[PDB]
Amino acid sequence: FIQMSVQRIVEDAPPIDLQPPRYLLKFEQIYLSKPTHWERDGAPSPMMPNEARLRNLTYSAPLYVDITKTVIKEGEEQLQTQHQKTFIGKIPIMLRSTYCLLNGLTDRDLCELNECPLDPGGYFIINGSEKVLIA
DNA sequence: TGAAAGTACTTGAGCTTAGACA
RNA sequence: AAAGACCAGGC
DNA sequence: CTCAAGTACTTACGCCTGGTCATT
Repeated sequence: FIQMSVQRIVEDAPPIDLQPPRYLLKFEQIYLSKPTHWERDGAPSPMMPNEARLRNLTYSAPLYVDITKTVIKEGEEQLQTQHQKTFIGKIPIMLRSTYCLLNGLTDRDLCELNECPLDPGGYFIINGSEKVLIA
């Protein structure tokens, strides 16, 4: 879903056509970062899953896309403006997936994070509670 | 992705005739 | 906290 | 005007425990 489906969905959306000047919006490519928490002061910092549970936070990662804005002014010169890393929302991250902060960590690393090495993961942390999607 | 059934409504159809006596 | 929904579970 | 043949309502166990969530 993260690697393929999101990119396919954003690229398959029809471009925004507006109109007289014309405006075109195109979404180039998605970007996922590690799950980070934006505090009251706005300073980002990685969110560990245990901190998400205890503080009733949402273990999610921000989503950034590249947006190119094209204006047609009828003067034969269309000005295209590209925006990098445009934040459009946060996607909850399944625990121990590829994009989770627990990915690839050894038993000692997980213990240092107060996470059970035997915990299989595969569930989302929404508002502190642990949610599992059923097929 | 796959009730089931009973009841209260409508709506259409649609059918030889002749006058005298009777 | 109030009733609403949803979910899981016991017999 | 008046008979059979189509379209609408109306309902499907008994409790009991709890946890979560959005509105208020």
